[PDB]
Amino acid sequence: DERRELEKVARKAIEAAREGNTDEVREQLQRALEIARESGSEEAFKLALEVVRRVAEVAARAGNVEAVKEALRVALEIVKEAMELIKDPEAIVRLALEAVRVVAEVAARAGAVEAVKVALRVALEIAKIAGTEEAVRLALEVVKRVSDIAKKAGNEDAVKEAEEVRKKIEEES
Amino acid sequence: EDERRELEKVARKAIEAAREGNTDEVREQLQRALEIARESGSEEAFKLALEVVRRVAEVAARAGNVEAVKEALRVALEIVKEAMELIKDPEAIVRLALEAVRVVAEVAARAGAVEAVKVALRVALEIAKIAGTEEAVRLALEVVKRVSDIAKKAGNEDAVKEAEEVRKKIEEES
Repeated sequence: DERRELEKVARKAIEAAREGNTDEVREQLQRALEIARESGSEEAFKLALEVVRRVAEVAARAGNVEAVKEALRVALEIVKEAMELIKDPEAIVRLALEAVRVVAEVAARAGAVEAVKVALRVALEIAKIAGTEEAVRLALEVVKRVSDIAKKAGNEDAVKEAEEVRKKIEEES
Repeated sequence: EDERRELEKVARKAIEAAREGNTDEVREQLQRALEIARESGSEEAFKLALEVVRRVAEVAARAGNVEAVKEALRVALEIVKEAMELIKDPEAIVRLALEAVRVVAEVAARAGAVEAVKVALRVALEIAKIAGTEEAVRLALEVVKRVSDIAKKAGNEDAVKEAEEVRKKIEEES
């Protein structure tokens, strides 16, 4: 039922991401967050994270930093709601950090410093909200992946950015 | 030849400065690549120089150095200007340069470097202006259209509006 509503949102969200329609991407992800927030079930959040993951992936490979920010903002909102309502939110936290990882690697290889900063920032805030050893572990690996890709490509700014985020995740723990 | 190895030694210095962000050493090396091609006078030296330019611009873009990307784009224009004066059939040089400006603009747009995308569009226009052939105009419009569709997917209204103005001037200055 609400699975059908999200699947209709997924079609419109992905299509706007392929063409670069940042306004439609923003409103579809907003609708997807509302469907999961009204349902309140764990499956509704995971289905909404799947739409977020695919949109953020296309937006990152297209270089649309705005659509990346909106996707990762909704992904963070889903983690926030899951940490208050879902009994075992560790699966939702895994899905969100995986979506952040793909954005981070795509931006790091292309050299999109701004998209790297956002992905590293979101990984930092997801680890702070969850506060679990698994969330910190996955967040640091996202930072480690960006650092390795950036050092190989000689992107000093992305290396320095991953430097600061790694320390801030450590101090949060 | 020996010039193929002299250009490769210049590309090594130009790539290192592109990784480091030393935009002044990138420009100096690319000028030496232009001078090595100028003293040769053969179209194969100009083609190898364009490949040095293309390879340097991509490394600089992935390294997060937009100024080294823009200086590399400007050298590709000077290579066309030098090839127009010497080579009998510079159509192969112009085609390789316009496709090099295209691939660099695509990497620049996917990296969020809006200004490097603007410079690439301005270089495509000047290449069509200098080449003066109807083939080069068609190929320059194809580069601007490709960059426009890439910028549209990147959600960059600035580059789309800039490609719209460039595409108009290329049609007029023909």
